[PDB]
Amino acid sequence: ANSYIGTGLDTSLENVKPLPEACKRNVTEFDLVAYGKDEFTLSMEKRVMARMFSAFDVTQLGYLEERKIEHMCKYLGRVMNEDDVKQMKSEINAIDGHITFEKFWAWWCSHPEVPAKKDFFSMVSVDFAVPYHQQQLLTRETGELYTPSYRVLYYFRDMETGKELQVSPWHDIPLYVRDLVRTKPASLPMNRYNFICEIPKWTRAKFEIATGEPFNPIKQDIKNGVPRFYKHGDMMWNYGALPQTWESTDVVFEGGYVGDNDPIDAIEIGMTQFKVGQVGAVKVLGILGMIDDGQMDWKVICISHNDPICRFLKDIHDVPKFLPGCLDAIHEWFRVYKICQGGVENKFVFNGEFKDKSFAMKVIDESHYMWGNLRKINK
Amino acid sequence: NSYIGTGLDTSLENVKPLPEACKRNVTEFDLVAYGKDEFTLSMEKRVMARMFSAFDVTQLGYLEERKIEHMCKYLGRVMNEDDVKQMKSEINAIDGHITFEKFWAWWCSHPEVPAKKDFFSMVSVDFAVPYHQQQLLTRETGELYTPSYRVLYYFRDMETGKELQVSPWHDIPLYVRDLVRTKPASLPMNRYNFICEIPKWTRAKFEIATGEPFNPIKQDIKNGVPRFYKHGDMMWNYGALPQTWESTDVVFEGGYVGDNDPIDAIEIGMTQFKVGQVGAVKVLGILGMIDDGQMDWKVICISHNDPICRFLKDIHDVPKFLPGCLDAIHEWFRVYKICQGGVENKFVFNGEFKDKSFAMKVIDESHYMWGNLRKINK
Amino acid sequence: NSYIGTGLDTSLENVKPLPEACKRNVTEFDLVAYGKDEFTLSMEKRVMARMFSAFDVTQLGYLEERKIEHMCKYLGRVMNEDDVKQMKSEINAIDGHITFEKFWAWWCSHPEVPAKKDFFSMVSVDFAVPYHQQQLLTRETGELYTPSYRVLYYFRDMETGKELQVSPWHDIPLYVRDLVRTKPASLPMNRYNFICEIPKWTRAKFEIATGEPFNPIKQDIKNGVPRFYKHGDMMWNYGALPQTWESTDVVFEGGYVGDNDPIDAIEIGMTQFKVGQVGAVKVLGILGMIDDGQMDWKVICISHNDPICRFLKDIHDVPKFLPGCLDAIHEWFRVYKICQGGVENKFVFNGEFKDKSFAMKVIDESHYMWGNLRKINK
Amino acid sequence: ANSYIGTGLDTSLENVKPLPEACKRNVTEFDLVAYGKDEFTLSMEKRVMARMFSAFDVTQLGYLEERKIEHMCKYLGRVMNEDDVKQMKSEINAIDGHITFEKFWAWWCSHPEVPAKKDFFSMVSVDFAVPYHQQQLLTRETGELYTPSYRVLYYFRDMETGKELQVSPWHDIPLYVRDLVRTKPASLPMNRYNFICEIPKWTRAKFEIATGEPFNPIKQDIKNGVPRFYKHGDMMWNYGALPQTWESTDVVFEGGYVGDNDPIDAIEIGMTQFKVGQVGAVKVLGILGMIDDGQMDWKVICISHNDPICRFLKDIHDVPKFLPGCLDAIHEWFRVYKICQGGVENKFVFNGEFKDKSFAMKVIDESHYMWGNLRKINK
Ligand SMILES: CCCCn1cc[n+](CC(O)(P(=O)(O)O)P(=O)(O)O)c1
Ligand SMILES: CCCCn1cc[n+](CC(O)(P(=O)(O)O)P(=O)(O)O)c1
Ligand SMILES: CCCCn1cc[n+](CC(O)(P(=O)(O)O)P(=O)(O)O)c1
Ligand SMILES: CCCCn1cc[n+](CC(O)(P(=O)(O)O)P(=O)(O)O)c1
Ligand SMILES: [Mg+2]
Ligand SMILES: [Mg+2]
Ligand SMILES: [Mg+2]
Ligand SMILES: [Mg+2]
Repeated sequence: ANSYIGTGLDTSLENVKPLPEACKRNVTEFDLVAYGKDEFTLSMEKRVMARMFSAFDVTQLGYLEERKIEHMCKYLGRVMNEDDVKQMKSEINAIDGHITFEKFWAWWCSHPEVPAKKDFFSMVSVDFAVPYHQQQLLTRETGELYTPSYRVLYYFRDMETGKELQVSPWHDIPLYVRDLVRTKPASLPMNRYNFICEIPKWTRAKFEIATGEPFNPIKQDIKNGVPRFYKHGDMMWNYGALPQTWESTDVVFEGGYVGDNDPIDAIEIGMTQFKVGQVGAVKVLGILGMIDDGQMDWKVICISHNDPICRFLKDIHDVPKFLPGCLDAIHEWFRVYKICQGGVENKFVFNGEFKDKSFAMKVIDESHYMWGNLRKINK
Repeated sequence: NSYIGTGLDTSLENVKPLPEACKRNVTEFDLVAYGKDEFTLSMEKRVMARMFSAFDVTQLGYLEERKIEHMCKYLGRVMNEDDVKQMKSEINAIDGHITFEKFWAWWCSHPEVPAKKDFFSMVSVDFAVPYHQQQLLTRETGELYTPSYRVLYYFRDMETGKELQVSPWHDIPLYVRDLVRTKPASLPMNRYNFICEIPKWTRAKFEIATGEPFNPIKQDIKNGVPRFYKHGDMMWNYGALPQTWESTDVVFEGGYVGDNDPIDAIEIGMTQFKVGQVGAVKVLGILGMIDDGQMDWKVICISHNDPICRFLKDIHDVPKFLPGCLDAIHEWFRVYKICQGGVENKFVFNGEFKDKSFAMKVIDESHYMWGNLRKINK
Repeated sequence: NSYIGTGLDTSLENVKPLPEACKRNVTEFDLVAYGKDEFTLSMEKRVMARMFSAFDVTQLGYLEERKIEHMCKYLGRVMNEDDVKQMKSEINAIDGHITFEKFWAWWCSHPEVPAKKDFFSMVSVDFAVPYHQQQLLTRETGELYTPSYRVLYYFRDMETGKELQVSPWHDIPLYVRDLVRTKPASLPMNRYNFICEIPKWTRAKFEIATGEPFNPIKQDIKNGVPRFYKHGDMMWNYGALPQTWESTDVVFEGGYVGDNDPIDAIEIGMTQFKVGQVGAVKVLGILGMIDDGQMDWKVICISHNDPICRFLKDIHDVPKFLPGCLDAIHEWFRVYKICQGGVENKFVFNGEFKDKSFAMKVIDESHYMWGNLRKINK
Repeated sequence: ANSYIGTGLDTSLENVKPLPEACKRNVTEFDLVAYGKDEFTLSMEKRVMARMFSAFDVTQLGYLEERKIEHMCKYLGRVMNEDDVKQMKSEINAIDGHITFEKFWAWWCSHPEVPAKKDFFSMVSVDFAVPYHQQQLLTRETGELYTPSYRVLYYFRDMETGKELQVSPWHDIPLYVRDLVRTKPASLPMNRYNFICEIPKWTRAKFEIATGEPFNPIKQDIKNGVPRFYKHGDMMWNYGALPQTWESTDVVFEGGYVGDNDPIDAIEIGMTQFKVGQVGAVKVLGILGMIDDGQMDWKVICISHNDPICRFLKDIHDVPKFLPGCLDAIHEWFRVYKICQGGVENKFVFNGEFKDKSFAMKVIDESHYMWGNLRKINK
């Protein structure tokens, strides 16, 4: 389809006579039609109309029957109704039934058709919709910061009723951000999750999802009325959890390591700091399996979908390409952050390698699968 | 911040600042957070004493076992009955009144449970909204540059895996909405779906076949020959917003009737879409062109995936990042017919590109119109 | 634009608009540029006639062979002597006066030379500024976390290929300048070189050895043990601006003396530099911290290679794109000593980050100071 | 160097006794020093000071000579002068000359040295600078647009003297944008050129560098007083030339194709439109060899250094990755833009493949080499 215009059916390439308006200027007829002046029109359509007439006349005799002429006009985009068929057979003068191209072409060019009437619109849909009222997540701070009263609460504002409910950011904020109708490539896999930030980039004060309290707010880590802070240094990336997940203790991971009874941890390596309790969509890129006291303490490595570089980061191997030093720094921070308190370096499975996204994603599901049961056992 | 607080209501004055701070001339806050040391049992105590005084508003010198209770809950303690009775028993305050020293001494002797914390609040707002996320698909069929070429649309159930054919126009949603929206409440909603009919840098005409079933995208062929913009190539992705209809039974700015088509949008981003390709866009503005005496709106939107989409908030940021773009879109639409013996096209609002709010509103009425067109014909 | 113009001075009124335009109800401009046709010999003529009338200010009805000359040059013609005499001869206007018709007729008969256009104006401003672009290099030597580890700097002649060792501090330029600046005159110059001493996410101390020859970068080792920020890790690239010196023989805002070091800059971009790594930055602001009673400025700059550098114009755009950043830089500098039994550091201008202009000025005086320090010691 | 602190010289790994403060907490001494509290200090330095004393005492006897003690203190960063050497030998009580570590350490810890005096600063440079006055390029429009008077002129404003001169954008604007001292990787090759835009993105009006006129301004293409415009459509990318280049006719390229007597053409595929005559730095990515009337008419494919994606575009193969459709569109535009006027498709060498950057760059040099001679032959 780069030489000459065709029929759109099945034919040979050899015997079709190339528009005489093309051979003359030695330019294919495709180039002539698309990029030439409009003089390769009515006279140009003629030959493309003659070759298509030859394409329905397979028993190449020199004419079609009033039955073929019919679909061909359906083929060429024309809305042939009964009131226009008889008109056709009436106009077309062939008392024997046979119609020659010359006769057909002349008739065609003399009846663009009746565009009037009522221009029809097919309403055929598959009507697939949902009642679900999109909810707006809201986060309100209350209490005084760096004291046992400060909390971060979560709410849904019905974007239809405008009514508000308090939710658990752990149970009610979707782990998977899905789209009713996904328009991104079929070929490109789904990688969009919600991330709840607990410890903001560049800070060292401890906060956590209160798994004990109702609606699981975000509270600060406070022992005997004094707030707690990481002493090794500040968290240099947003650090929080992926909601709707649970590292169950009743379970064994990568050898003989039990979960830590916590929602899975995530580290957001983007350049933008989140506020305590802030939720945002992330892209999972890998996972670091650390052991926290014989417990399997993973760390999902994700990047905010809103980061300048998220698009160039496909898997865990590109992080060193665009964010050199990041992983080794992330590794090292976690490996040694307890030593300043008089503990010892933490250990890792997989020889501390940052396992890729597919590995990370499976881990996330299992974590999600366990949260699901915890929902039913406790209900 | 100066000194550890109780989180309640008091006077700044007489609070005696930890002696380990004054000594060092550092605030208590600085000390606690940035000092490499662990607040000694003796330093917690003073902080704990001051907490007890904040619960003792009537400054009596003790609390009633009911307050010691709230206070213990304040400080994070899981106080059940077997715990409450336990405390009341250890303290042995026959009159009900508990003094700090007695409290402290009890507390320092009972760091409580470790595993009984197995308790996990399950209270949720059980918003069970299951459904089957569908995956849009598109298959080419027929031969290109011929009356047979079509572009079909389907939904793949991302659960059952079953596939059904749909209409790009009636079935692909106009508003890309999230079951739970996590983007800030302050940031208004701006994510619509766009159906590319004619690709950036191309001039071959295509279109959502409103008359055919399922409305595939077919090519513009008249008398067996495909049609092409002769003026030049579209320089941006040109398509439509699904689920919208500019009705003819209606009049828009200037007493101009609609053109019986889904509304047109132009996508200014750098990446070229492929014929029939769908994607999420941000609506920026709108240009009112008069096509054959009818109202032919043109939404100006950018793909949410463009390196600059984020830096474009309304129609006035286009010339800051894409200078020459708006001018060029207008001029191309103002003269693309003259090369075929036609005249300059006219526009409403003196050819200025109205802002996104105005744009969105028009898209809405266009969506409402579509919706009605469904009722009438069903 | 309405109708083809002469590029000179006339009245809009009586100009008779090409008949081929009026016919079509399209401007002449629209027609000429967007009409697919070639302006017929007959259409050029009217345009050419109107040009001749614009040279005929005294509206006489002819021009003198000296004007026909300029006019021919206006219209792009290369009119030399063998050409001038040729024209005067063809026209044969014995009295010197040439009428349009005669002119046109001559013109249409002499499209002139084709290859004689071999003439190429070579007139330049011969600004022959040859030199040897050097390529900075850096070689590690010695063992890391020991008194031997150094980082040396060299220039590779990008012509002769010869390599000489240099001082990162005296030889790497402070201002990255272009022999010929092509960035708009309106956009002021903001490109300085930065020498990373301590990498983003690291806490091991390094420093440009001002006392040693060539000033390599050496590690901070006291009594055989390397030194480390105990407070936390630097969270941004921390280094210095070469060719600057905060002199002690000077007093800055608040009667604070300099600290006898090259000025410090912090690089807020996402990418971590490697120890001793140099790069171009954009200066955004400046933070006056008092270090040991001396003035310890800290330039806030971003690598010119950061995805957001372009969207950061002054110190107030930092919180829009890197929210929490300025706050955090200040707090880290305000307390990094307390963890070692020290006190909060103080700042000038009430700890606000002054803007780039203020910053640049300080860097200048710092550059001037350095320059003087070269004279005194040489 | 991840276990324990070393001497920085040459020794064995086995016999060195690991700090007793380390074995106790089972944390390497490297982790102890860097991430532990400061109690692993004076007592910690002691052993690292004892092992380094053992490193200078190669004939392991139990002491050094007043000559070794000397360089070691030079090694440990101390500025040992004569007035501090005698002090040393005077303090250190060893009338025999031999000095035991215990004696050395005790002396050390009792004399941090004389930081007073005059803190010295090495001024040793290689002083390599240039007199050249950075010039500011300026472009002034004059004349009336779409008439034979409009021109775009170029000027240099001395950024020292503030004096201004008129220049040729063809001869005087550097082809190579070089940096006096290049700080970008040695490993990463130089790819920075100046590009002069003649035809702005999204327009169809013709403009060109007047190779005939003095100072070679930018003028519009005007034949018989009417301006000329591409009739095939608008230029959809900024189209112009690379200054300081010349496709010589006295030369043959890729077979039997002669240059076109023009400064080499470049196509800027960035998302931002340049103004007529606007100059800017670009990154060369490839080259398309088109034949314009038997002449070798190249087209350099470059991207503005200021484009959001320039950094992710390394060579010609990534253009389809990030800017899909671009090259085929660029190819096609050029292949057929003359047909609307009644000409025929243009041909290409290399089977129309877009040759990579290294190929493109060599072509650019040759082009630059030819411009250079044209400078001398004509001078
Ligand atoms: C049973 C005694 C353990 C209580 N405890 C207090 C603080 N930490 C550290 C953590 O809580 P973990 O590393 O998750 O154990 P974090 O997440 O580092 O703040 C442990
Ligand atoms: C008489 C000359 C009209 C020829 N013709 C054929 C197709 N169109 C293009 C449109 O269908 P219309 O110009 O608006 O009707 P669209 O808005 O470009 O999709 C015009
Ligand atoms: C008495 C405790 C001081 C110990 N000490 C050793 C090194 N420094 C860090 C500095 O050298 P300084 O604190 O400014 O002199 P810099 O500004 O961080 O490079 C401090
Ligand atoms: C000798 C007769 C040729 C004169 N002529 C006028 C216009 N063109 C086209 C170009 O000038 P070319 O393709 O460079 O030859 P352009 O760069 O397409 O505008 C040719
Ligand atoms: Mg804890
Ligand atoms: Mg029409
Ligand atoms: Mg100090
Ligand atoms: Mg020409």
